[PDB]
Amino acid sequence: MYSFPNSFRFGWSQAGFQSEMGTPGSEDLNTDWYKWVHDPENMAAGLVSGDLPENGPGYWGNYKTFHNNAQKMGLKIARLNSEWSRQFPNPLPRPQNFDESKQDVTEVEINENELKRLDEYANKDALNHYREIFKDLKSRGLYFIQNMYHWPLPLWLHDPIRVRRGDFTGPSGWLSTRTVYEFARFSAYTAWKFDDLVDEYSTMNEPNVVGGLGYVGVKSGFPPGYLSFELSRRAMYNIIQAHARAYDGIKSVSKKPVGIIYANSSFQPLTDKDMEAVEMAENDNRWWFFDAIIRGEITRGNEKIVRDDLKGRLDWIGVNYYTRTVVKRTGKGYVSLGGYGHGCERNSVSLAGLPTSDFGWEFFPEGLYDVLTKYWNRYHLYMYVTENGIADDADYQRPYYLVSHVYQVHRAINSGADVRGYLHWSLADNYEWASGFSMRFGLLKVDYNTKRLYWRPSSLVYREIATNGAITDEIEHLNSVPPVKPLRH
Amino acid sequence: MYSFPNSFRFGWSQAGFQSEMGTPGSEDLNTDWYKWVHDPENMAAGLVSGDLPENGPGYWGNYKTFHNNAQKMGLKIARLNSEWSRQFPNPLPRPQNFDESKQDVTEVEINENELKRLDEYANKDALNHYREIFKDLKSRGLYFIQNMYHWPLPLWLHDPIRVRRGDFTGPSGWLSTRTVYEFARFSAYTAWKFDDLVDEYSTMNEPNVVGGLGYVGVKSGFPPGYLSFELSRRAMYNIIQAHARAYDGIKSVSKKPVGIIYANSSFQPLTDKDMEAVEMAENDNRWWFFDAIIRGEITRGNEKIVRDDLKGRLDWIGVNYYTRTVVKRTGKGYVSLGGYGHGCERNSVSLAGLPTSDFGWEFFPEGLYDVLTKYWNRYHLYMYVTENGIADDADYQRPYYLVSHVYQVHRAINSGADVRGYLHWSLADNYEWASGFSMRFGLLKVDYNTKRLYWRPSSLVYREIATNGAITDEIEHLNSVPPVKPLRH
Amino acid sequence: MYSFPNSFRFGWSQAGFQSEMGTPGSEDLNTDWYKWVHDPENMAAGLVSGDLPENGPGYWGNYKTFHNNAQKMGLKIARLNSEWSRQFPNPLPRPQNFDESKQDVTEVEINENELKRLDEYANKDALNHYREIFKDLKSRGLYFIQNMYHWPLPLWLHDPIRVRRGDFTGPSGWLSTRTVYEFARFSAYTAWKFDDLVDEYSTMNEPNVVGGLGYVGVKSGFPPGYLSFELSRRAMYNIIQAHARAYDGIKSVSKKPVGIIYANSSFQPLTDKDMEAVEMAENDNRWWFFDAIIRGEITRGNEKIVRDDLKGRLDWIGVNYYTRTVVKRTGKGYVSLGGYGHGCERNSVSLAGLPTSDFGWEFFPEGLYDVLTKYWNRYHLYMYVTENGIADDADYQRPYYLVSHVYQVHRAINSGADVRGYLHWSLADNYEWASGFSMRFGLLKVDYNTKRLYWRPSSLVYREIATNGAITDEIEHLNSVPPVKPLRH
Amino acid sequence: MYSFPNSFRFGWSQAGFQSEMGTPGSEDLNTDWYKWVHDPENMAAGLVSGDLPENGPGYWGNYKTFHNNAQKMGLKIARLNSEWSRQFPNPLPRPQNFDESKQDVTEVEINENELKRLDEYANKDALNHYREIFKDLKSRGLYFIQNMYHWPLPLWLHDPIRVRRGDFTGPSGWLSTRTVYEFARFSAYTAWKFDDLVDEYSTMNEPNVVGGLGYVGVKSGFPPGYLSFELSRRAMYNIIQAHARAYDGIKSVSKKPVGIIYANSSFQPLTDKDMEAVEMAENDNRWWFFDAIIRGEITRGNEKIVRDDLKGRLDWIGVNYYTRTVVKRTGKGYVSLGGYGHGCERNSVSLAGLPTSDFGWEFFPEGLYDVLTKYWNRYHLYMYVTENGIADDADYQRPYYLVSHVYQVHRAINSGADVRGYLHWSLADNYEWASGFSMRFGLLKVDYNTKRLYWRPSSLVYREIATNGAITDEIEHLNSVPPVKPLRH
Repeated sequence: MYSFPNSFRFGWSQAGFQSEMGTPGSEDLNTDWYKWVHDPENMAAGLVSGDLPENGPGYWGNYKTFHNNAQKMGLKIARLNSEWSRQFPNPLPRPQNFDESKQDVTEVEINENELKRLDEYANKDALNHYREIFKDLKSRGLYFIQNMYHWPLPLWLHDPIRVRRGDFTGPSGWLSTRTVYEFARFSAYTAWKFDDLVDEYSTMNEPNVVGGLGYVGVKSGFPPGYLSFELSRRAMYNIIQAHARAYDGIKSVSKKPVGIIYANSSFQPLTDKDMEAVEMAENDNRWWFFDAIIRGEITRGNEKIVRDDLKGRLDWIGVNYYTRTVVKRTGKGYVSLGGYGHGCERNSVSLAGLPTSDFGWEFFPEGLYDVLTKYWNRYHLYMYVTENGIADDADYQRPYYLVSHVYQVHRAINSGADVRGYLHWSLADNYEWASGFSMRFGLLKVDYNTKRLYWRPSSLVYREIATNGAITDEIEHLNSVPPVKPLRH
Repeated sequence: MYSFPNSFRFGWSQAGFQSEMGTPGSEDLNTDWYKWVHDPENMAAGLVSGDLPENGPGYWGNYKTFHNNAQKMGLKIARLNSEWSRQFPNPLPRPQNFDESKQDVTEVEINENELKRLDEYANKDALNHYREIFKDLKSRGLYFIQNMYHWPLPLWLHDPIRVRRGDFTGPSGWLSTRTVYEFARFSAYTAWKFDDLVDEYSTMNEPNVVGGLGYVGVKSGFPPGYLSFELSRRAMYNIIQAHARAYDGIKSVSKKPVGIIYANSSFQPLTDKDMEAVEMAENDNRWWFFDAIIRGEITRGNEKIVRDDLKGRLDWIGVNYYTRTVVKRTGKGYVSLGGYGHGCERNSVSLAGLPTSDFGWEFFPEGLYDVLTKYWNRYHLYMYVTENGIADDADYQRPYYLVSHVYQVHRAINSGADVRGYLHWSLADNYEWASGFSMRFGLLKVDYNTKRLYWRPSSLVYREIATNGAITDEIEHLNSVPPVKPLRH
Repeated sequence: MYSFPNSFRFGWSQAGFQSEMGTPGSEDLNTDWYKWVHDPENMAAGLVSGDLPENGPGYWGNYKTFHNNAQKMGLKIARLNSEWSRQFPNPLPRPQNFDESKQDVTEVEINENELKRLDEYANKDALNHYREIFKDLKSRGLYFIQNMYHWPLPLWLHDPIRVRRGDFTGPSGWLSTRTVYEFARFSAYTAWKFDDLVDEYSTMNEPNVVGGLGYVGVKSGFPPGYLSFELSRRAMYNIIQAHARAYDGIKSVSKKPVGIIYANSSFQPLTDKDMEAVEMAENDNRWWFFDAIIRGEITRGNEKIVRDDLKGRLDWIGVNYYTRTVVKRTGKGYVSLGGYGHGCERNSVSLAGLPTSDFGWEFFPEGLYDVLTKYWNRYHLYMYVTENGIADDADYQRPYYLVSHVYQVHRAINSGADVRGYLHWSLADNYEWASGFSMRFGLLKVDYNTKRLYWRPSSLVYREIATNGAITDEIEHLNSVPPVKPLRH
Repeated sequence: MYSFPNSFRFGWSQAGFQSEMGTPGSEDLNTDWYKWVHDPENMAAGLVSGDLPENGPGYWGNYKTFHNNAQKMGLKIARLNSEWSRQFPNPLPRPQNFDESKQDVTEVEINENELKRLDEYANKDALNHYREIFKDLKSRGLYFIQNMYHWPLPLWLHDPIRVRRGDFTGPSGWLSTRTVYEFARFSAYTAWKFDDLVDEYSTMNEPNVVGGLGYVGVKSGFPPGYLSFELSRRAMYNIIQAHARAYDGIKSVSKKPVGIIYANSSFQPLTDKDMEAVEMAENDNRWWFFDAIIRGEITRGNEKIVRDDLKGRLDWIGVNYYTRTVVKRTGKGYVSLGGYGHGCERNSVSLAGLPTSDFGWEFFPEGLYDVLTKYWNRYHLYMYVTENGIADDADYQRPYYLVSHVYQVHRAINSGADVRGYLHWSLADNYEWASGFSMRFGLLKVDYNTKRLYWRPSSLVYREIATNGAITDEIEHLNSVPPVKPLRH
């Protein structure tokens, strides 16, 4: 049988922007993302689906129903985030004792007096409502991982349209150290007010996707959608500093563990002679970032420095895994291959013959074992599988996907990796950014009209796993690939 | 919400030949079906799959595991049958006072003395084992419907190969009134020995398929596989008498309800101008048979008669429903159309765009409401949905199929139809006659190697229904058609 | 480039029963096949499609249109057959000096006097019409291969329904040596009257399918449809004698070449360790038959004899190839595998990923090279590819199928095999026996309403090949597998 | 039968950038498009396929082979374009007495002296080579339509990367009246040097796609890929002036007809109550542009004006049609619907059940009739179907697509529309802009390795049409929808 450690917890992850809106009074118009998906030109260009967040699941108002269902499903841990924009919707006076021309931000002064003054600008209603949501979460015995940032930035810090047009004279988001500075303070502020409810903290969610899709993969429809290798590096550099500064800010107010959540992929060799391509890919997509916030090894400009203000700023690693990424060696570097991992046809099969989701992502459980063990053997920091799921409205593949990946986590634990939990990507369907509501990742189906929640069969399977703290014998057969004969090719 | 009457029971149906064998010591070689699927010529011709019953689920030895799982699933009723061949594997002496040339069998003398003498020929081991299986079933609080016949006939009463070759000088099964005579006695015998364990009786299962596929739809690979419209009528005539005589035999020993289980289909009009074709189909496939055993109206030779010995021989009706049958008025009468109901492509879509099972059967829940109400408004006899299910190894459609048809039963009850239960076709996969083991109808998947049982997600859904005696709000969304976009076309 | 020998001819094959009827006055009701496809029970059982020959292409009346199109397509050879039933629709007096109980038919006396008397029973109208059709064929410069038999037998020699019912007291077709006797005389008669128009003769078409599907593969819907391994052997034994006797009969009246047309398949090993299974399959499906009519080695009863009256009765071999047959070694024998060759899903892909036709036959050109070379290396008799084609109404695969197989014939010639021609299976769509008109093999599409013919693109491709006597550079790319991405899976 | 007017010509269209390169010495690196598809960031973002023009069909060196094949196919007309960049690869001195700040360009002085001086900057080698290509075209009796511009702009007039980055201080292509000015001169220059070879002129190809995809549909990967409704209008305004000025320039040197080629779509109503949506779409996508260059009615800034310098600048209309565009009325205006026309899944079926191409475009022949008649009834200017084709490497649908649309042209002529020719989009496969070489529109398949050309079956069908100047009876059946059952869904 496949039983998990006694302290191991099964739960779910969720994002504010993707799930909060939907109920009357929940509208939040002050984020770059909100403006971004409402933009006429982005819609016309098809960069965004046309669906609007205002028509979401309504977690902001129906959180009790969400939590109650999670409880009935036997979940014991949850990771959510606070929307910076709801806390500080209005512009903060330009901070002094700060030079924006300075490339590095080695420290941000945070003390009670600063927090007290910052508190005067905060939206108490939003702050109080969050406390209510989290109190309900905790009163139900659920372990709580508080994440500080999940993509949207308050508009007074980033006007995505301005930047998309090539105008860099306004709020430029992660392109400005002003954002780094304010994020550190913001993180400290939240921890200062919610520490009594939080068990573990996370500074941000998938920072690599933010800078990657925002400035390079512009067809993905992510803000500011300005194509530039150089600005992408600047964004990633600043987000790395932001993390470190946020880590110190939180630690000034709390003793709780502080980690980060990253977007992962299992790099697989097309051929047995592509092993070196894998390592290269792992360095460019994984190691460089973590060696920076753990080893303090970073590269600003064209020199390989080691910043002490960055070294050791991490207590745990949040692993977000969905599928693999096949690569091939090409003289100089390497290349990712279409028809595998994230680059497949929707509701079809990959070049390898494995079923793909409604999003066109290939079914590849083993990849999760690879990533977990890889992270463990390199840094030996404990971790949580903070995200794992599948866009599958019909629920044809989710049962197999759920059981298979949970099994891989079990396998990684037996190899010695310290994995303390598994959080399925979402309890209920939500807003899939540029893709809209059509991509449904929930264990619970959402009727966007009534906002009513339904239990997909896989949620009943998950209840068995959470409830028994193991993959029971009766559902072991689901640790396999969804049969492709009955599915679309 | 969709709640069922307090006395309403949810369970499953199962056949001896399809599920019993598989464990050591369970072999039963004395049936026409056993010889039929082992026949070299039938295999060569592809009339039978090649799979053998001896390699089945092993219910004969693992019944306790079956029953325990049904209990855990919240099931409260079960319908099984005893294999005539196991009870009387050896030839019984030709009955005296019996004229096989006589066309009608208006009565069979059954009294304790006859039963006592019959008992001397019975296989006590098989009889005792059945009692153990049924005692275990009852000790678990499950209501029990005892069916007397489910297709296989003991070899001493029918050599299928002989008949298939055109030789009618040997045991000819339902072509001989000798079979009718012995069946009545057999039924009385079983009721005489198991009445203390039985709640309700059924004489036979799908007699229409036996005579229909056996003598007309010969490509189906059913014994004796001899093509003849005339012999098909003779077979159906005798099976009708057998039912009536078996009904009287059982009633001589019991006061319990005695019904019959029939293979049904919902006849749908291709066009709004095919209404008359539907009625014609219903008369030729349904009404003629039941008007015979209920109204006593039958037609022998070419004369329309009314036999008093046939009138009123039925207490309840067992409805076996899987899909619809579309018909059109044509040159002469009417015609069934391929590309609909049972005549579709496997793992595809029908001409109407509805998903088809691994068996090529079209998804059509409404048809069940049609059949139930049709039966009710004509005879007003209470009934059980004795069979409903789908060949779906992957379990992609079963969740939708299960909830949708259960909903239709609820809808029929609200129309006033007296339906007392729903028995899903099989708890676990089994031997699908000429098709072999490839067609898996179970809520539980069977590993034919280890004989181990696994819970498909739909069995977890069924547990919710059985346990709550209703389609709970959380799974209501399953009362819909399986999305076809992700499925094969 | 791929050019063929100067004397090599490109043309087509066609059958009387499949193409003749369709025009007024062409009805031929005196064959076992005609009665067979009109039989009410066969239709009800689904053994036959329900389509009727009377509604065919109408070659009997529109032959000139057929021939003219073949001419425009550059074809220079044609193989057709005369329908025995049209010549002798009425029963002939039983032979005086013939003992039907005798197992062997080592000789049939044929002399001018016999022919003169036989001629008195012949239908001169049918005979004269055939002469007109063939004269038109020859006047157009087309080489002519005259085939004597293509399945249907006159009713006075075979009542298929009687036999199907197990009654062997009437005309039993190939189960009677009377049929063998009459066939020899018939063949001699036709050669005696058409020798001036014929270039080369063929005794029969696919005798192996006749005996194989008629008495073993009964689900195929071929007469008499009586399942019996033993009677299948008797049928094949008699058909073998019939061939030999027909060969001698023709040779008594002609000096022209006399061969036979056989149904072939390329036996492929599932694994590299199934080589012995291939040889076994080749012996049971090919060699046994030809070693009989060439080497005179046959097996009657259970002894391996060598009949001198059978030895050397063959001048050339007609190869009918459509697809492969994958086999695996099992126990002491072997087994054909579904999902390959003829046993695939319609309009899909095989287990090997190769596209399948409207008939469910797998695309496998190489198999033709295998069969041609196999035959050559064993007997060294020259041959014609008398049949090759595909059921493809849309014409999506025919272009690739045509060019690919023609290429394989070129490849076999370069290996040294003496192949003198390629006859595509049919100029125009026709009646596919039990399958009806739905399976369209024509280069020309037939509108069964108007009987009008249309040129599918592949017929334009074929014109290039015939016209240039080679696969021109411009169409070489068609020597490949039809792309499967755009096709159905 | 469907015969065309005696003067009606069948041929093909082709673009320089898409077909010229491929042979050694044919490289043209001086265009915005060349730089655009070689850009590292565009490749990384996936805006461009990664395929490079340098690896094309090689028309620049193999034109004789192209022309010879067109001749063999019976084609009698061809429309090609000269690449501005090849003629004037180097920067021309700024125009004195020209004010770039001026919004309108009502006239450009063109006289022999100006042309003489311009000629000194021209690349004689390229000019001479073009003359050779065109002389070969004419010596084969092919009617010749000379198009002046087909998207790529010389780099000294447009640096797409600069603009994409938001920098508008450099060569801005159609955003600068300098480009308009130079285009008029360029057009006059070419006509001045090639008039003896030209039969009819076209100023530009699909100007609407240039401005539309270049500044609005940025996900299409077209230069400069800068999202801006406003700059899109400016670009279209300038391109409209450019046309008018080019028309006058050419007319100063020639008496030949001068038209324009536009990208068309047939706007279809989703419902019978969406008729007004169609008209609105037609105004926004068609009428506004043509009323400008024909009626002189244009709107600069926001002022609706009527410029006499624009009025009457058109002799004929080039219709480029591929598929429909379904629209629905929506309160204010209207909306195009995905799942129809250009917005479908690749190698699938549309929401209407019609087959889609390798490019995801829906099969809709009728739309061509709609567009032709619409244009005729409004302006009564004769036209040519300058483009019609399908991305179909396998050639499964092209035969039906070709015959069906040609039939629609015949139908439009019988309605009274003056259509003088049909030019299938490309003789051979070529570079599909941002999509690369994967989208193959050719009647002839190109092996990009050997640069060898192959005849797809549809080219044989086209030869029948061109050769007979009509859809012959034998191929009439192709005037239908490609069967979807065998195709992918």
